[PDB]
Amino acid sequence: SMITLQHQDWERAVNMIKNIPPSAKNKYFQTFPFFLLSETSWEELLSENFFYSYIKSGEFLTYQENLSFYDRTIQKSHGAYRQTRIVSPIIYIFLIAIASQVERIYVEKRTNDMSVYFSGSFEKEKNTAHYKQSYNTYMTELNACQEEFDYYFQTDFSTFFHLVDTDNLFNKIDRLDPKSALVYSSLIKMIGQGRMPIVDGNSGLSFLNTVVYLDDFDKEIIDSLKTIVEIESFKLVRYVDDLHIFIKCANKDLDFLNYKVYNLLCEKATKHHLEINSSKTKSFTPTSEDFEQYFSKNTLIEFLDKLNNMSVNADFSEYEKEVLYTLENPEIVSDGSYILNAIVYNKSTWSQDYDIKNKISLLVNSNYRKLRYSAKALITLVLNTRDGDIIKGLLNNLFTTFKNGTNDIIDEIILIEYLVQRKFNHKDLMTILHGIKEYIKAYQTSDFIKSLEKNKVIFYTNQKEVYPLISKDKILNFIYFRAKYFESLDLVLESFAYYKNYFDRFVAHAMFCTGIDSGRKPNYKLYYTEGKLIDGLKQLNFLSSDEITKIINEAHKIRNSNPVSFSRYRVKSSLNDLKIIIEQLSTLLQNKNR
Amino acid sequence: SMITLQHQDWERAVNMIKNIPPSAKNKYFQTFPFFLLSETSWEELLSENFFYSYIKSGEFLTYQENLSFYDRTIQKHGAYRQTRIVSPIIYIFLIAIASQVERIYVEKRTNDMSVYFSGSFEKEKNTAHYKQSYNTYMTELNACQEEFDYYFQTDFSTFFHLVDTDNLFNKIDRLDPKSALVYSSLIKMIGQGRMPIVDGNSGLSFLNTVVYLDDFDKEIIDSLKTIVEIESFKLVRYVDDLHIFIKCANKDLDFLNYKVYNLLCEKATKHHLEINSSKTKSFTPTSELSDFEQYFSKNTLIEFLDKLNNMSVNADFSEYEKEVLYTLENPEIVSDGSYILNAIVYNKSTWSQDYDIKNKISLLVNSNYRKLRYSAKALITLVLNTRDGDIIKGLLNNLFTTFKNGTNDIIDEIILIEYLVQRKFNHKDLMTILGIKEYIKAYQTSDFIKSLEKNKVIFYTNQKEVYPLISKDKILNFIYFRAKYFESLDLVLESFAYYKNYFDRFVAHAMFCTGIDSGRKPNYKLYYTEGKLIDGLKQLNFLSSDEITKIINEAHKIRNSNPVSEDFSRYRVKSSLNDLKIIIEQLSTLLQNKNRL
DNA sequence: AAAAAAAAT
DNA sequence: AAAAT
Ligand SMILES: [Mg+2]
Repeated sequence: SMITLQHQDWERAVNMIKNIPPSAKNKYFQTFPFFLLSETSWEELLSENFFYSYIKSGEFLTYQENLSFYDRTIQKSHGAYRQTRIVSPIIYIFLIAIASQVERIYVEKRTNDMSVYFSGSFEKEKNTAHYKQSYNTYMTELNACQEEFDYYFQTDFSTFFHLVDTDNLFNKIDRLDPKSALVYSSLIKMIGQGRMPIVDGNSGLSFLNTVVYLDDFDKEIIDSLKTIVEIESFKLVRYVDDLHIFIKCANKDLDFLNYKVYNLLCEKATKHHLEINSSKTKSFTPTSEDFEQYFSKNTLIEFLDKLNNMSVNADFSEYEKEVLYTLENPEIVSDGSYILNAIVYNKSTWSQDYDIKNKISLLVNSNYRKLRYSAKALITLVLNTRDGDIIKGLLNNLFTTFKNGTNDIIDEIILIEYLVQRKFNHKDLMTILHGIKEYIKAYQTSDFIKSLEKNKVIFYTNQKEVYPLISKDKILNFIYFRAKYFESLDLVLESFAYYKNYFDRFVAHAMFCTGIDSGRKPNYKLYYTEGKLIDGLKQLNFLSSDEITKIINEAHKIRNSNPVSFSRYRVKSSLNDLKIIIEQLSTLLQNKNR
Repeated sequence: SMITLQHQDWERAVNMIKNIPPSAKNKYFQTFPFFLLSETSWEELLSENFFYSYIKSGEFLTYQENLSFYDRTIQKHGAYRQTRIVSPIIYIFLIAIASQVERIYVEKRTNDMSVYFSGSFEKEKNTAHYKQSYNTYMTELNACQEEFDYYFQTDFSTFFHLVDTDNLFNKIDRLDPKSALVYSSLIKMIGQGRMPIVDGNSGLSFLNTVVYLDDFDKEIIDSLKTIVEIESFKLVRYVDDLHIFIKCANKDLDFLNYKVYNLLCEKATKHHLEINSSKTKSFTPTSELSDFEQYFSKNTLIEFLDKLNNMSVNADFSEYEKEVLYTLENPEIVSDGSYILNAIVYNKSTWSQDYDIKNKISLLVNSNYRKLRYSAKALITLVLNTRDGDIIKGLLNNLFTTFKNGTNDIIDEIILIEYLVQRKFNHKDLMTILGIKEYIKAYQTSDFIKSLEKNKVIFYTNQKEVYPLISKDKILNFIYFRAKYFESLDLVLESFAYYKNYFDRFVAHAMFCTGIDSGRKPNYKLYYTEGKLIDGLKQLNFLSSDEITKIINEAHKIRNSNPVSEDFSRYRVKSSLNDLKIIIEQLSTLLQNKNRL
């Protein structure tokens, strides 16, 4: 009733993550907690008992573990900062479940003149939350368009996710229930502190931003391209924000087509609040544009030498020009980054050469900061040496900088990349363990389904019987979620209005628990007035009658002046008073004795 | 008081706009309305009665003229800046918001830094134009050149569109949360949910530069002081543009470039700022910072118009800048042809009247006027500098042909609006040409203060007297403003809940106004429920008695299931809001009828 | 050199 | 298994 999500969507979401090969779940930070999941813990996820009582009831949006998010900076391919947000494993499923419901009820506007792919696939019998299957199919079609058509146009959007209007995204889904779209958009915006976050690899946000949000824009490009008579045929292929425009035309019309198509892209992008990446956009280009023999171990030695002699103050431009180009073989068709990844993932024994392992040791001990140019590949290169003195040396060099206080964001990314590749080893964690450190201790060492059932609160009535009405309340769970949603954005007016409703209803629940109100269902409406609140709270024998009248009278003075239904400090002070009462009214209920 | 804005803040906002020179007022779209304002209209804007009865009461947020915003694309490297055109009253309010913030905000940055924005709040130099601050900014850049050794330039990409308006107003500690709600929601209403770009507005320029960037700017100041290789440093800022002047030894330049640049990238990411990489240059020596007919002549302009006419319209901005704009450059002066072209159209107006020059300009506007899109503002001035009727009217006729044929695109709109602004909205051109055009008719043609009072709704009671309680209702006005704010964002649940509250209070006023309800104040509380609300609408005898029952029944059905107060879709909610809106239109029309019943 | 103004954002 | 946005 509150979330229109069906169990089939949550099931689909859980199945896409489970379908990821176990040898792939533990290569990423965000998918590692699912790698530690037992088979019995999986069965609980797809079980409808866990869905209707914890997911659909909104109970999961009432625990601080599911409303807490963390910052994590990852490295861009060419040396930029991609700021991401880390969410709890439960929230990671919910984002995919939302996309599962949207895929069922959204009617696409783009025609079959264009193929679309994202970091996932809802294709039947091939559901997966990973990018390999979709990206491989994406690159296979780019080759098909490479042979069929003559020229291609490539465009891209800058800061795509951060410029997405989350409210506008959910508004273009007609058959989406507005009461449910309010819950979805609030959670997503809460992850991004008001804007569309970057949950790296999350197919939920990938599908929503590529298939739904870009639908209107892609449709106008398709329709306008048909009016151009100079184009014989065309085909569009898109991966998230990357777009390829293959066409068939005469060479004599290439100039006018470049003028027509580029102005068509700019006009429509500005129309839909999209910013075209001028750097990553090229004009109409012709479609044409033993491994130990192409790249030997000597070519790898020159890489470490040019890198070990390069100063640590060199930017990415100096690293990519000298060091990375050393790997490119004239006869081979690959960049310096692609060849480097092929060595660490296939020629793993090369790091055990006497010369290579020694040149590697010089890198880690001289300055580990040189690892920042390719953190994933270079750390794998270090770990491929299989030498404990080097592996423990890189960790201790990181530990010394974190011990002093000079640890910036570069020391962080190297540390997190190191801890993920070593599978969050217990000995490494005992030496390191703030912010992201809390998520590592919380979900990266245990089964979060087993820890979910242990840390569950339980209320006991006067007859020492379990009270299950609070957690199953589809009104209390969502009013509390909205009160926390506005609190994270520091919007104290709307946050007080919602929490005051949660306060009156939770008080009405503690009455049915102690047997004071002995009706069919709890009397929620009775405690909306001031006279019934301070009288019932005093009847609970858990607070002083002088303080109770001091808090609710002040809180009533705020509700009668709240323009949502007096400084931020005054509102936050009365809200903190309402929270302390709840924390004591809660601890009073779990005590079966008296 | 639903906004804590003071009269001094509004007075300041109107003064800095008035302080703009007239010959600069008539140069921009947003400020041209004020160029037509009579002196009595200026007196009214500063008058105490106008502020308390129209601004601080929220009455201005209940007229469609102040809640209607239109898109407009201005020219950048040949990119698109999507702007949002606001009403003249709204243009002042954003500036008045900045005035209250300037009085109560405490800057965290120190005097190691100099911050400028598009305007000024200086004691004796209040101005809403950018020429004053930009000249002071250019002067400080020259002083910093003569004293420091190297400078580091930085810039933010999509700076305005990446700002979080809610977080911005949250760094203003002394701003009350209730006024911050109105200020934030109105700004987000203009930008359709995000921070907009109102062309040249000092109010948004001040907030995003002085307040939003404060946390980032102080972090750089504190971190630069810890670098022992930096002897001294001074920081200069203009909106998002930033210069880091330092004094140091040449031997530490490599370490300082790596230290300063990475610190910039780290803290910018921390505050959700996207650093522009194309405009960020490393530590460059200060010496590299940027009689007329002796260098540039009429022949230089003849060579410019020649290559422009030989270049095909299919050419892009790079081919224009490299092949055409280069002919204006001189190998003795460091200057882009853009700055040279601006000097010719603005200081050599008579050059466009030369015989040879005027013929190639006519050839430029008769072959394909879409070649003007490369330098829309400058090349239009070049055409208007010819003072030729057949040439200037020829450009208007070609634009009218592409608009009558229905084949006009965004490029033709940019040339058309810039042409209409540069020709000062000529009467003959307006009759030939005519959403953005509606703003032209409503504001760019006459005194908008005089038109404001001639189009004010007047409500008559049953005794044929004026009913003045609706306009002065601070509660009704702001509730209506929130309903139209959520409606603009297409958020049906919040828009219905606020409009229903506005609907209940408006009917309560119509009940007192028509004499059905007696006493001192209208009985607002009695019309909050289904039953009494239907009876009051039946009593007025202006709608079908059955349709009132169906509309209110469905309206209260939606209210009882609204989670912000299933089977309720977006369409169903929007239909009930429309029926509620339709009833108000009939109720309002009936109220401005003196001799009725 | 002046529709003492446009050109920066 | 990693190497994509
Ligand atoms: Mg609300």
